[PDB]
Amino acid sequence: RLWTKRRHAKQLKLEMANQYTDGVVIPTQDIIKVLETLITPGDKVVLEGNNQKQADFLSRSLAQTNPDILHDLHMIMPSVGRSEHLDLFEKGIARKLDFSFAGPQSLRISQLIEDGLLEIGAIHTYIELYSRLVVDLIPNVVLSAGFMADRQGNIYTGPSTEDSPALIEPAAFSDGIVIVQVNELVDDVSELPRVDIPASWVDYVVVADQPFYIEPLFTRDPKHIKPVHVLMAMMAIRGIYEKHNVQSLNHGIGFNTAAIELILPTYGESLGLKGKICRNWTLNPHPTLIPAIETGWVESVHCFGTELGMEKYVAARPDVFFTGRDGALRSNRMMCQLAGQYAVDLFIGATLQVDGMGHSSTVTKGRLAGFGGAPNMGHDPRGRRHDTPAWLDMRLQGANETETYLARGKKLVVQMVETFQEGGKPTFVDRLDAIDVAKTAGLPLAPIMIYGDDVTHLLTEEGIAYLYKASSQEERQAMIAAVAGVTSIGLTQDPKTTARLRREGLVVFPEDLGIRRTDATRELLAAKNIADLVTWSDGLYQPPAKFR
Amino acid sequence: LWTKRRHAKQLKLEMANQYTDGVVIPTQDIIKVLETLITPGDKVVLEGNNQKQADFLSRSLAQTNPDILHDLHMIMPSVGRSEHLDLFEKGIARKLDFSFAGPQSLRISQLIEDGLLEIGAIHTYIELYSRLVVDLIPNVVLSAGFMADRQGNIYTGPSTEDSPALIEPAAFSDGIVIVQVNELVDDVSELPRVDIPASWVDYVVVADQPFYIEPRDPKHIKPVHVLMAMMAIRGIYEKHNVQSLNHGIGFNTAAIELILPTYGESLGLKGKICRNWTLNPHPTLIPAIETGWVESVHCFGTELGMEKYVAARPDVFFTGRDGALRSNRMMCQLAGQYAVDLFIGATLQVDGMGHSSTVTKGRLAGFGGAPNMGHDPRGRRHDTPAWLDMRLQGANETETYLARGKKLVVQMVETFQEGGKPTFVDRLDAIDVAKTAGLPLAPIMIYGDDVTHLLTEEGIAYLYKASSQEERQAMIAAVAGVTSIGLTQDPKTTARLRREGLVVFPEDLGIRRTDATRELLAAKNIADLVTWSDGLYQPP
Repeated sequence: RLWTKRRHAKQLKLEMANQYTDGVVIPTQDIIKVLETLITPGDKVVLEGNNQKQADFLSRSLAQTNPDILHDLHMIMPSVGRSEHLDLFEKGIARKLDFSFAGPQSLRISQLIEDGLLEIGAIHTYIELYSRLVVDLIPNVVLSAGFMADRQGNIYTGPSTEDSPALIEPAAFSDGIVIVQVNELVDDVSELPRVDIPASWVDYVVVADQPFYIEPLFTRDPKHIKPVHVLMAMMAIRGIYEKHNVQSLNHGIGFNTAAIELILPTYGESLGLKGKICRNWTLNPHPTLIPAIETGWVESVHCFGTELGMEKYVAARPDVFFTGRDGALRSNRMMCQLAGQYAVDLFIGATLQVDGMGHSSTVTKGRLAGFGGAPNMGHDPRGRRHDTPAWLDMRLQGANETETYLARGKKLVVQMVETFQEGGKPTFVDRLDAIDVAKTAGLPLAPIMIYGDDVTHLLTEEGIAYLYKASSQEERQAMIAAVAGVTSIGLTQDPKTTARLRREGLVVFPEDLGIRRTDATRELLAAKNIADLVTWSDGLYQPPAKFR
Repeated sequence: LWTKRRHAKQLKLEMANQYTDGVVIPTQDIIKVLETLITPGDKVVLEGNNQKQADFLSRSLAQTNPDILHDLHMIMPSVGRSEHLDLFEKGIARKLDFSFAGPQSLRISQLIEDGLLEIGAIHTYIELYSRLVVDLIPNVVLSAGFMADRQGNIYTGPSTEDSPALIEPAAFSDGIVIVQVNELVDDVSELPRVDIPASWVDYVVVADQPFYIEPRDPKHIKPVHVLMAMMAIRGIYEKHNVQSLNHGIGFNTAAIELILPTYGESLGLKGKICRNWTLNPHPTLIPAIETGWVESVHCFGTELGMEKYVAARPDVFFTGRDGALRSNRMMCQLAGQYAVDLFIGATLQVDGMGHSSTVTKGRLAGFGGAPNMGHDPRGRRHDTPAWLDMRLQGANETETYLARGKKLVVQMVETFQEGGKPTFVDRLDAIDVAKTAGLPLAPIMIYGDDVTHLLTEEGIAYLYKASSQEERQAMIAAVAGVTSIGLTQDPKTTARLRREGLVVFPEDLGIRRTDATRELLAAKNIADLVTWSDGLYQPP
């Protein structure tokens, strides 16, 4: 009894809850009473809360429990998006929050902090948060979702496996309590397409009142891609991917990177680059990647999650994707994020604000955004030792042989951003909003998505600053200024300095890459709209209601 | 035209099935089955874990016909067994990507020189696992477990280690997964638990003998280890309020573990430092667990003789509902990078900039976990007190908010090795080894810019506070003894660094070298560890 306290405490709760269940199976109607039996005040409760898949029956039910029974819950959530997630704090059920992602436009978290109802632990990147689950955030309860369970608690999670294995294992092996909502219940393990979570990791399953919630978050409609996106995509391909021989990469989702994916088979083909760049991906199944897959550019994709409407296409492309012997995608957000850090040449994405040092954040005044995967994808991995050509291309040059052998490569981290945001606010600012948000919210650090010293390339509609080559912080600032347009930073640019930086190859304008702005048009896109993606997929892609 | 992998695999399963009972390969026919499932040029993952070896599969693979199996590309976390390198000598394998080398390091270099082994790269463990879904997608995985049922469900138990991270990439890309098991049972209910589900596994085989594992006797801890351990606890753990950590294995860190309950207790620090660990179940941690210092341990693997003690301490360790430890090397290394305050370890050589390696001339040693453990993780954003304590105050409030914390990375090394060779050198052996083996970088375990603390028997250099690269070098020289690096120190500079608190000798911390003896250890030998463990630890 000196060393079995966790085991004994869990056994008493299971014993009390079992009077309401049929073995592992909680009757759907009895979920609230069972939550009030299995959860204890002060518990660390992981709630999915995945970036895409939401255990929304469990989260809606948790928000209906009695706060005189369940209070001071410490929520651990990779992604905070559902309204009932924040209702937990308003209602006095939850008090503490550790998370990774939240929407950039919402004022709700900031307002709950100001009202004293929400206490932030810290904002994390995804796999950083998973890692704390075996150290100092060991979870007492995990609330997760899957497609199907048998009556032993074996779970099929399929294309939407996502975070679930990384969240469940820490609890399953520390006498935490694991509850999985499923869309369907079957009797025997042989009916499941496969077992993604073994029965011995699961304490209870419950059939959800309706299938688990999930939005199409990794689809960009080609019809909204503009010439400026195409121009920036051309410069990315010619001035970064080709220049450094990028074989493997992740794209942060947006119209800027969708244009890249959609002009590989046209502009990339015109440069003779098929099979020479962009072969291996860590990426969700972007519908905008379909033409690049169909024309043979894309050799492999490992996925953080699914994308709605892409499941049958993915199942019909098993040479490219990771699929089970049952046929369906197996995403794995922990494994994919790990590869995104250690195994790929390049990350490219966007941000809302960038200061004169290159520090980048999407937090703005009153809106405590979360990081998601961006910090893990957008840094130089200093534990990395294996060489690839792009990573070596970042290493110190001009040194003697000895010092060159002691220098190391760097991962490419590209900030690809227009000089002004949607709404007319400047991207480039003298001072990040994040600093004052840190003061207002009581955080010790400004919430920074990507630190300036981790950026190797700054790409705007004006050109590319090759920041990895800046010789001083003063030079770095002049190269940012050269591609910052008519923002406050851009208006400071010295024409003689900009000419010098272009002559030395530290800044490239479109003309320096052989690109005429009039060639950057929507006619370059392999697909102009969603219907075009369906055609490209041979009818396999089935657009969800958002894009129908 | 999009099912090529699926079709290729199916044809091989059909031929191999002529020799199997469903999933179960007969033990005597393993070689014929390997020659059927594996094809020349295949990328073959072979365990090969830091501890657990699928040595029946590796011995059998080394006995296959090189006219059938040649040009294999071996992907191996650890190259530990002699028959691993026999693969290259016999012309079965040609390319190698690996992380840890150990005693085969001398033979690795010899086979490179002979033209029989082509090195891809040396990796840290989780870096190698990450490539399995990008550019080293495996065609075959050869793994080991304790038990399988006749469906191919696997129990890996305390020795789970790398296996889930190795198997999943093949299981979901029409690779072929073969698992040797110590025992075969009929039904899944006869497994303690399922660690690897049957749909990830193509074949199992009962090994001819249990899978191979290899085993720090406290009797070999010296007074100088106790001295450095006292300085680590007083001058680093207490100073920075270290709550969570990893110890690189050695007598140096074993001394730390064993004087926490004595010296650390004398400092009043129980419960204030070293609560949460990413660590194997070191026998030398038993006293710190029994006396209440250790609140949690997550493990890369197990340790021999420690299974019954771990199962008897489920409040501390991660154990299944069946009762047994679940190690997870990928998960533990990830927490080692992102979730703990501190890493502390050693290397064989350190240069004047703090660059550190264990590669020496003619011995291509591996990295194992040390690069992943021994760097500042620049994707990390969450604060803890020790991580914040590394942040350099800015010129004002704004610049401090833009500054970031750092993970503590301690090099804990004696200035000379046993036998007389210096630890600190003007030039790492690793540079010429890179030239000899054809590597583009000197294989460096820990780069000097990642080091926050250099701890020697001469004291501690607080390198995280260094104002410049020149000051960093003077701080390294101050604690490098009479090595070539130490002889460069300017006495007026060393005196200033000590007065400013940037360098601390034992006297500056109030530690007398004559108090640093084996008498401070909580256990002096193996028998004491057994007693501390209430008889649960069973040494080999």
